[PDB]
Amino acid sequence: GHSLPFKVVVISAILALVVLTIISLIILIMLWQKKPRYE
Amino acid sequence: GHSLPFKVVVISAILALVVLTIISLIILIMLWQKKPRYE
Repeated sequence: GHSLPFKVVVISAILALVVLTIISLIILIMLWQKKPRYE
Repeated sequence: GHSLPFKVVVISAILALVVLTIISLIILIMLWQKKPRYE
């Protein structure tokens, strides 16, 4: 666009979005076996 | 990047890296104190 190509920007954004779900997944199951959940 | 502006990509990426660390910090302190804190 002005300096760096959108190529690196996109790949970086998408990936960062994926890891957020991964790191969150660990917490979900972790707490799932600690404090019971109410349905 | 053939539709939406490149701006949203950059902001989303940088923001994703910031929150990623925060997600990890919550687990660290959570396990550091084990039991929740009240009052």
